[PDB]
Amino acid sequence: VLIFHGKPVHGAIFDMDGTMFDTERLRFQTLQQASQELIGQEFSHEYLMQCLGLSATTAEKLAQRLYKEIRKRADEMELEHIRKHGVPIKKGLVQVLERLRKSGLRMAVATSSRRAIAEEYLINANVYKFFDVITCGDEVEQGKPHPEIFLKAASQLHLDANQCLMFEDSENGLTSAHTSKGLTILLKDIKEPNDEMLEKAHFYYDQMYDFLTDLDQFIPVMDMPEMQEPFPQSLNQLTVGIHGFGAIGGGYIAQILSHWDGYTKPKRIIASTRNSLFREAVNAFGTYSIRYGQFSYDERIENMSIVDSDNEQQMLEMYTHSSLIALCLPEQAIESESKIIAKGLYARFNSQEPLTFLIILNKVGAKYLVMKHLKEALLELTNDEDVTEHILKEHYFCDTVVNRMVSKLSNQNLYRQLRIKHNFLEQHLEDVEEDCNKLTPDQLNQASIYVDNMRRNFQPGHILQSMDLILFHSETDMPIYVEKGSPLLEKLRQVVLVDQITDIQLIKNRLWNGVHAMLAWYASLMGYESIGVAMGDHLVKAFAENLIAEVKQGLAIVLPNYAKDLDRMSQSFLDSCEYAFKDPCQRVARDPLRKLNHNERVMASIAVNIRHDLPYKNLLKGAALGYAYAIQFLEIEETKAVEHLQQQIQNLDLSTAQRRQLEAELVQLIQYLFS
Amino acid sequence: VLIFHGKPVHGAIFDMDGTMFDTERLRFQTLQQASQELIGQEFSHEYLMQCLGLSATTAEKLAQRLYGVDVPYKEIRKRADEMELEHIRKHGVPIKKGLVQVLERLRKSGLRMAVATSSRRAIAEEYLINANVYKFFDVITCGDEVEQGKPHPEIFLKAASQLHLDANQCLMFEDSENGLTSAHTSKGLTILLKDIKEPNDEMLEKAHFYYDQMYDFLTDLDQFIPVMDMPEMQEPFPQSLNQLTVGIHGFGAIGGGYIAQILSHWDGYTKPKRIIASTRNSLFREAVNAFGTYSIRYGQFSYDERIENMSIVDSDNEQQMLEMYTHSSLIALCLPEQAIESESKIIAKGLYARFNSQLETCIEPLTFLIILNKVGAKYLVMKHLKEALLELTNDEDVTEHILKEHYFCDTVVNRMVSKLSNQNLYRQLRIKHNFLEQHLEDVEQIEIEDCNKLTPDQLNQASIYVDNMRRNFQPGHILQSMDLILFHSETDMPIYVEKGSPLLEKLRQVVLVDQITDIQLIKNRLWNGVHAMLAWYASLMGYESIGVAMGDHLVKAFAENLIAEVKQGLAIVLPNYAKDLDRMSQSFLDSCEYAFKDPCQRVARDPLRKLNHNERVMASIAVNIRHDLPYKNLLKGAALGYAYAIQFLEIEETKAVEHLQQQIQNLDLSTAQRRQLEAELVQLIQY
Ligand SMILES: NC(=O)C1=CN([C@@H]2O[C@H](COP(=O)(O)OP(=O)(O)OC[C@H]3O[C@@H](n4cnc5c(N)ncnc54)[C@H](OP(=O)(O)O)[C@@H]3O)[C@@H](O)[C@H]2O)C=CC1
Ligand SMILES: NC(=O)C1=CN([C@@H]2O[C@H](COP(=O)(O)OP(=O)(O)OC[C@H]3O[C@@H](n4cnc5c(N)ncnc54)[C@H](OP(=O)(O)O)[C@@H]3O)[C@@H](O)[C@H]2O)C=CC1
Ligand SMILES: O=C(CO)[C@@H](O)[C@H](O)[C@H](O)COP(=O)(O)O
Ligand SMILES: [Cl-]
Ligand SMILES: [Cl-]
Ligand SMILES: [Cl-]
Ligand SMILES: [Cl-]
Ligand SMILES: [Cl-]
Ligand SMILES: [Cl-]
Ligand SMILES: [Cl-]
Ligand SMILES: [K+]
Ligand SMILES: [Mg+2]
Ligand SMILES: [Mg+2]
Repeated sequence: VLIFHGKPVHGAIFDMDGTMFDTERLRFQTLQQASQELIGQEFSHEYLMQCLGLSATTAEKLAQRLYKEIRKRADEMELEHIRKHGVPIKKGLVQVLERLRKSGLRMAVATSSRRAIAEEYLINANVYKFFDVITCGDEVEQGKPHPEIFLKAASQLHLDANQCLMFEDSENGLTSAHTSKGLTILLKDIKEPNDEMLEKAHFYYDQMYDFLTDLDQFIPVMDMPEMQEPFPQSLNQLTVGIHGFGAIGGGYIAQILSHWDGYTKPKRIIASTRNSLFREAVNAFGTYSIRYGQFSYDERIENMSIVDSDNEQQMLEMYTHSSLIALCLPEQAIESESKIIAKGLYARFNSQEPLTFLIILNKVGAKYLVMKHLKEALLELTNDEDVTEHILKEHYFCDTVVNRMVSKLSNQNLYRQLRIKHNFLEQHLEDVEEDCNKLTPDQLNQASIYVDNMRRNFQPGHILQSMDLILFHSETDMPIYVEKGSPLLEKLRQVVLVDQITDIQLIKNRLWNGVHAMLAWYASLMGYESIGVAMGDHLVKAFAENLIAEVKQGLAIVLPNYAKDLDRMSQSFLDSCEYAFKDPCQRVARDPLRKLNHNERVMASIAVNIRHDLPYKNLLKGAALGYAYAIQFLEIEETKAVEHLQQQIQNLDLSTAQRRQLEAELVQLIQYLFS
Repeated sequence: VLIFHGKPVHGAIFDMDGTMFDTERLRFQTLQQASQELIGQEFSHEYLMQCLGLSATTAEKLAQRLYGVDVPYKEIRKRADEMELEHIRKHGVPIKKGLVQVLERLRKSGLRMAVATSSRRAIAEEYLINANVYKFFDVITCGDEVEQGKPHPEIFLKAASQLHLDANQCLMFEDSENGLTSAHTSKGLTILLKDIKEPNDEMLEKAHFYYDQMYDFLTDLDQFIPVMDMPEMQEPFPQSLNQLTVGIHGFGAIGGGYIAQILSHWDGYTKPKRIIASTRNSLFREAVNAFGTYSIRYGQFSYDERIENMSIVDSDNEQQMLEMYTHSSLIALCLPEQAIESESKIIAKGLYARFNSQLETCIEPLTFLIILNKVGAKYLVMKHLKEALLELTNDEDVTEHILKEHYFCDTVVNRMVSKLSNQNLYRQLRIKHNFLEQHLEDVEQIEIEDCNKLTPDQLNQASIYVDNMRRNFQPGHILQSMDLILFHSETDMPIYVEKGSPLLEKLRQVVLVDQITDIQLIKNRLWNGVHAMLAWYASLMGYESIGVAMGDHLVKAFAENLIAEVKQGLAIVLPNYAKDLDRMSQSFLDSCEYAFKDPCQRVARDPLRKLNHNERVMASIAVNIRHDLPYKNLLKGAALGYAYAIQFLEIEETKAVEHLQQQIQNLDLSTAQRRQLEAELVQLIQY
């Protein structure tokens, strides 16, 4: 029992032609072209405008005052257009229908078109499942604008008309809906609403999507998804983007966008990568799976279009058509990719709803860096300060905090997977090598041809029922934390809106990412290649716990308001580390020098503890292990490591006495590790 | 924390070859095949059985003693290794029966799991990926990554330490002597599994638990892991497949639109790898086989439930129908009463073929579910089955053996389902074929770039794989968001089945009962009784369908008030089914709402038989009278029955009055209460 603007709704009856689908425009074209062939000259435009929401029987009566053979030819032309291009579905239909269905409303269709035509489009559009009963032009005795068709629809749902919502495009159908004494809703299609029409209608909207927005405030927002909870079955017409198909982009964001609002799912998810093996593998399979090792669960992500990042046309296609885009690149990529972001947003402006831009980046002040490089890139191309400041203030640029640890598969391990699975496909192909069922011989013979070439195309792909494409190892952490602003994010299930995200990003940097990097450097040098296995060692676990203690003690002084929550945050981190067996130390230890910057997850904590006279013994060891890892494993040269060490210690907000002691204590500890 | 024989288990460490995979028997075969090629004669079974446990050097020296010093053993062994990889890579690694069922139980129990293999990382990983069991393991400790191998405990001690566990917190699975010593010495709970050779007395002394095979450990493990709850609507099926086949004799409305869901859910840990379904409908058969799957539509929630791993066969084809009764662990008979007599011959030939079969699946007894909405349904099947077996075999001993070997289970189903028409299927096949053509116009409209940590030889070979994969898979990309809808079913989940078969004990969508009598009586009075009484009220008020009749507020009011009066009675008679009555009551009212397909006549057939003293209508009236409860709607229902008989069926009023008088006298009521009921009933009929 839905309450739409303080009115109790039990059902929802829809018109098909012009309200659900844009087939009313096509009938205009076909009836004109059909009239030309039969009776030489086209029909009057006023005749067609008066034959909106009228049955072929009712429309025939008007024609005689000025048809069956013309309409038959026009219907044949109309069908052929639908058989090629598909049913032109009004944007927001599938999104509306699902919300009304899950609200528990008894839904139906009341269309002037006959059952043979009505069911053909409803099945093609794939919206026939949403309706309990349908009323056609054949079923009704007295057609529109008589309310019989809408009364019969309400009666078959076992409800009264006044309890049911009624959608319509035409003036005749609106009268048919209004005279029935139901909650009429008018949607503009191919006629400017009259004073007569706008008075009858209880509610009016310019598009179907305008009603969806109004309805959505009465529809409940769904809660955080559970791990193995299915995605929505029904697809909307919205596209979404993933600027960087890597660990977090493919192994987390793709799940968030796949869950969406829980009513509908994006039609297409466009993901960008220069890794050709990953690109060609996904596009070949048609899907890829995220592996959750904890529960040995493979999560199949579908409707994925993997494109080249260098390919300009495909990247512009993302930024023009996508409702929401997620930037999933590291610091190094921000400067170069900002030019492709700028070119995409300028193409969106040149084209005819505001974009929601998620920034996934492990850095304090991540948005400042992205927005700085974007403005510089835009100004260089646009050469106009008026168009740039508009674009920057038009779209929602959102800071995020992602706690989920995700690992990308190596190209050797992806090749190993493809090699093993290709052998099964080859063997499957070697294994691969109607009577009379109350149908006509013509239908039976036609059915045989359909099933034969359907088997021919599908049968090789039967192996995909069991066979998955594993590209990502991810932990089971669901909720993503994002800034307030974007109205879209309010309705997304997996998104949790926060206020002071800067404070959370700081704790995330120092307490999580910092301890993660330092214990990974300690684990790497001890010979461990797995974070999960490394945390099994008493020394590695003790080191991480000692670091956590030193970091939290400093964060408590800088953020006393967050001091209360530090224990559960530090514990939540260790829990995620303890059994991270598939997460390699390599990817956690990557870019040591970047992480050893003066305002980053290591040196920033050391500085805080020095100022407030707090113990930083273990923090200093982690820094030494950072430079030790860089010189030994990555081979950067010692002279570079010192030039970095000396420069960052110079930038630290400390006294000259504290600067030289830190440099002396650190450089001595680095030499101690080597000899 | 899994409790196994009074010991807390936090981990499980498995040996690979001989424990998880049947690779020792494959190495047995390849050695014989390789010998036949080179030296001309096969290495004897007896020699190979003797070589089990011994080193390659000892095995070579033994071969030299038997087949001569110049026997090319190293060449035969190298060839045998090539034949092994060739077979494993194309046909798949042979997995021990029950392994995936065990691994899923240990994983969902929250155990941290590892592999302790003497094999090398490279070949060990490929095998685990090939089998698709790598997903279940956190770490893998290999023979080429330890100083001292088995029987030294290092490999099991290391595997345990990498899982953050002491050895004595882990179950350790092994087949070989040296491996068991390694596992035992480390201090783990040893599980010894017999592979090929009978283990010596010293191995049986060391082992904490011994099993003849994996499935014997699975049977033991089942005692310590729970049977899962009744599945909810839109709840996913298990991802992992077991090695069992199941049958649905009659791919009809209830067979394909309900039983398929129960078998797909299975125990919640795994599901059958194949579901064989029989039908004479060629369109249904070829269509499902072409898609490789079909979907069940649940109108209420607009949810399409995709049934995977289906194989539709011809009911006339013996070789296909015998393959069902030979390979299936559980079969569901989903036929009408009329087809029982004719199909009994195919069942007899099926069960007789199973008796004569020399395969391993046939050794285990069959679980036979009788899906039929008739009292004494099983005893109609068993009667016709006995007749058909005697007719076939002409051996009274073999006939009686087969009848007592297998489990024949009576059932009660509450889900209403309708199968799609061939007219509507052709309509769907035409529109779905249209989308395939549209999809195939886009595919026609490979590039692997610079060395991404790959050699140029394995860059070229990668391009061949993805190109070959794309050419075959791309046409079937449409199947992602495209369903072959063949059934429209209601949301009623639980199937009631007679307790007995051990195979039913873990099936999560099954409700086991010692006697079916109780729930079959509820089905009769609460469901079938109201359905008949409602159908009589609909027909007399000129409604072709129940679904349309519910549009009349009088009809829907009658139904809701009638189920209330019956429920009140059954609550006193069967207070142990209180929850089942409340559930079935609402499940019926939901089904009736939009029951457009099934007509009123079918359900309203034989009113006089259904108005008997011990039947769905009059029995409920008597129960309510004995316990002083309202029976005004049941009384109206009884009147509508005799009214329908006189109007539609054209029965004489004299016969109708003669009937109820005999029935009322048979009811256990007071002499006064008998005369009270008779007077009120005849009044409503004449109206
Ligand atoms: N995965 C995790 O554990 C978490 C990650 N994050 C943060 O999210 C972001 C995601 O990085 P992640 O995905 O983890 O690591 P990845 O290396 O997987 O980054 C993936 C994307 O970055 C692109 N990329 C990498 N280097 C460059 C470059 N030099 N120029 C252009 N594009 C480049 C890759 O392109 P190609 O595909 O061509 O390699 C890929 O598309 C990082 O900032 C990370 O810190 C936050 C918390 C969790
Ligand atoms: N759906 C329901 O309403 C419920 C069903 N049941 C019981 O389940 C049983 C089957 O229901 P349903 O599946 O709807 O019946 P269907 O007729 O829809 O399908 C029955 C199956 O039996 C086969 N079959 C039918 N008649 C014959 C015959 N004369 N000779 C040989 N084979 C035959 C059909 O073969 P083909 O496939 O070639 O037609 C089909 O596979 C019935 O007894 C019903 O009472 C129980 C309660 C609820
Ligand atoms: O953020 C998380 C999740 O807790 C980590 O998985 C980091 O991704 C890792 O510490 C490497 O950090 P970066 O190299 O990606 O900055
Ligand atoms: Cl939409
Ligand atoms: Cl390791
Ligand atoms: Cl570096
Ligand atoms: Cl199995
Ligand atoms: Cl070993
Ligand atoms: Cl039944
Ligand atoms: Cl029954
Ligand atoms: K079992
Ligand atoms: Mg219209
Ligand atoms: Mg072994």
